[PDB]
Amino acid sequence: ENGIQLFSPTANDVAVLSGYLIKSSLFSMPEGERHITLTLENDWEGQAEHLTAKISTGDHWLSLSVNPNRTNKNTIELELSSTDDPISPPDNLDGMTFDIPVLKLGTTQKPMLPKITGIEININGNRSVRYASDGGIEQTDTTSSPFGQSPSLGSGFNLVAPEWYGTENATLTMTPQWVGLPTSSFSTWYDKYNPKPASNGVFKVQGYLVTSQKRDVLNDAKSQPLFDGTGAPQGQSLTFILPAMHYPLTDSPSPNEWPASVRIELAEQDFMHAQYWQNPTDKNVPYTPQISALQIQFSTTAKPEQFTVYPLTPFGWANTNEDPPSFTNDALYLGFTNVLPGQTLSLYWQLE
Amino acid sequence: PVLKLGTTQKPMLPKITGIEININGNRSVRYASDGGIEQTDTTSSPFGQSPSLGSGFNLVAPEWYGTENATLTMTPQWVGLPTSSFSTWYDKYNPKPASNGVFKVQGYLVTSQKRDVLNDAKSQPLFDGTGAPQGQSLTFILPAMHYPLTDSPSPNEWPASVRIELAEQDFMHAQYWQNPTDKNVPYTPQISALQIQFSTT
Repeated sequence: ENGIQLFSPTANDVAVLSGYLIKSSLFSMPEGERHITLTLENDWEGQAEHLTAKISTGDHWLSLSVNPNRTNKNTIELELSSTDDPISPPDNLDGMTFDIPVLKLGTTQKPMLPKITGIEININGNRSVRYASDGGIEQTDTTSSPFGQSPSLGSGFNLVAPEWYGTENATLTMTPQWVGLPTSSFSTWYDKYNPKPASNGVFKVQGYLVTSQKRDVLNDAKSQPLFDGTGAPQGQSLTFILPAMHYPLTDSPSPNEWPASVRIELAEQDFMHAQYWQNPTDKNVPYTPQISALQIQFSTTAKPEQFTVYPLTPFGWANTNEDPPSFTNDALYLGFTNVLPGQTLSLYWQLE
Repeated sequence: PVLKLGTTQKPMLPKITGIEININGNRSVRYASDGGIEQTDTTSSPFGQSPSLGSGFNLVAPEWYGTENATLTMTPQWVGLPTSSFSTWYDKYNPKPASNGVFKVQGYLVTSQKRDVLNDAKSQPLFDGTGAPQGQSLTFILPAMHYPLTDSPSPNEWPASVRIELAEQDFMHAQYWQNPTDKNVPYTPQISALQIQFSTT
């Protein structure tokens, strides 16, 4: 009611942030520990603590813990914990409304950041993975038998996740927590079976991309060993590379109903359940694969057409490939709502 | 919640500097084995009907979340134990399990990211005594558990859970099935109730 002195300090003096607004569809990131790596065009030397990175989640600005190491001098690493709110496209978040989430990154009183040119995505966590074997649908966080109680060649399970849809040339990593493994080598355990399975690792798996039209072979038809080691078998991770997966998202819990899914199958040698039933004497009980949990890690790289960068201005963002206006003088802004172009703006100032 | 404490017409209380918390009772503990979810106040088989190495169950409780360096105590009420030592009962099994207590357990903190080993990877004996086996309590120390609270009955869906697993020696169900003669039926761990006690500072 008393008015305000022009260009005078107030209680809400917000420092001007200079940076970029990144708009990408790969920032869905439902839950888990989330890592985002940004590749800048030029080597940038600056303080890590001076940065300010926030992600849009509905109507909230969630902060990101910047990596203080700042190694390689050319990338920025942002982390999100599993406790954090799931990331959602912004909706009336300080004015902007976008169909996919945005990343706001900028700094102040220091050399500016170069334009962002590459985005890398890494997630670990199985809490949003649809997993189901031939027997049915089982939770990846509970006990399950991935290959059934009597596995044979071609038996296996299927997986799908909303994050994988829309990506290309991605990487998927799986680590199963085995339970009830023999205390000795499988060759020692399967001593009397013919042929005797020496050199633990003969159990191989294959990855398939299953659609309603056809099946495709992943990892160039190579097979990976489930177990390794000369002594007792040791569980090891499994890695697959997915092709361009551009399919609509569904909500069916079973991955089979999805238009595309990832299927893992036994490849070379069975655990000899048929042999044991053939001659059930002088042999140990054949090992039935049992899993208590299955850890899932996902990684992908953003293509140039999957993200957009906007330069930052004190009250908005400029268009792409446009240099933001430079600050040389103090500026005052006025806004009018219900006026039309070509009309006359008539104002009265009361000043001293 | 707040605590109101005071007195009158007497010397005043000094300022409170430390709080210790102790609860006993399993009526608010989510307990589930590999087979499924069972009530801790009813009959259950903690390690299933055919236990092996690594088999076990999981537990969680809202009181444990938000604490740090806490203490958890469990006392299972065993049923159908042999009237003699397990060495006597498992006389013909090779190797013969002398010195009852070879059945050991391990505690894990299970999250969606990884598993962590509790009690510095030590193992505790389920039973003790030279005669008939005697049930004994099990103690674990938990790390800083700062996770949000959920409502799912199954402890697996929770962000963090406490998992107990068999460590050293099985009850020899595989040996019995391989040569089922001149041997007694192997003991299947059965529990009528499981008492739970919690402590923290």
